[PDB]
Amino acid sequence: TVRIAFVGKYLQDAGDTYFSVLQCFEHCQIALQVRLDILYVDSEELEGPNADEARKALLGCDGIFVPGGFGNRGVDGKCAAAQVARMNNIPYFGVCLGMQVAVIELSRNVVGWSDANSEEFNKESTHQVVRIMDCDRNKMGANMHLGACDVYIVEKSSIMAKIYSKSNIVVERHRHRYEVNTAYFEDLRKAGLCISAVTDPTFSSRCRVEAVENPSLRFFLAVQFHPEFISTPMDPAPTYLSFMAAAAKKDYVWPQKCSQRRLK
Ligand SMILES: [Cl-]
Ligand SMILES: [Cl-]
Repeated sequence: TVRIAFVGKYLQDAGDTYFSVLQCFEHCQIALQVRLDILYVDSEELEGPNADEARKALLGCDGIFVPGGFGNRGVDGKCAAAQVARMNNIPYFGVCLGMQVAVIELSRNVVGWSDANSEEFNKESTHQVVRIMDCDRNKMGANMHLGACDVYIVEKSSIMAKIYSKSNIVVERHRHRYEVNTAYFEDLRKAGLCISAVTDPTFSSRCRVEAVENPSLRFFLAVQFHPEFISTPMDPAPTYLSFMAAAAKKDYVWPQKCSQRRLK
């Protein structure tokens, strides 16, 4: 059995929020032939004076997963999940908010910006490592990115390159508003983060980060897109599949060519 820490809420109070996420995990479970055992962890237990108690629970897991979530509930705990993963070489997979907390985590604990945050959770931060792009913004509000988008895999040695069968461009679907702040790419890179996929291969101020990795570690990957929006039992999301593979301590044969479901 493969123990995965699922960092968000208890089953009781999740509703149907993780319906598609759990479907994807199930596609993967079948493709890999592994007994998945998800630990549903309340992210708020990973913050405060007692958090070492919750951290211990994560250390006994084979993988640590942070899904998309809503509001600012448990952001510091989700960052703390990413920290445990990074410091202990426990496979990590983050989706949307899961990628944002990997960035915030790294900014606080390695870059040394104690006040690093997303603009979403702390408008007063002097290190808004995640923020709304200027081109998306109004005086009244900002774009809600939904739908399909070209994703450029820009690091040939990355997890992304591998799991998408060396395709240079793939197509994934979105639901987000805030992007990684392009002004801090150097600092993130210096701190060990690889920007492995982007919307714009020239890395301008309009370059939207689609995937980050930490190649010092066995498996540390976080994506902006929601991979669970494209997954079937026969064609599971490669991102989720590779995470579960790493957690199970198993290999997997990637196809010679990326499935057409994720190509233009
Ligand atoms: Cl949560
Ligand atoms: Cl891998």
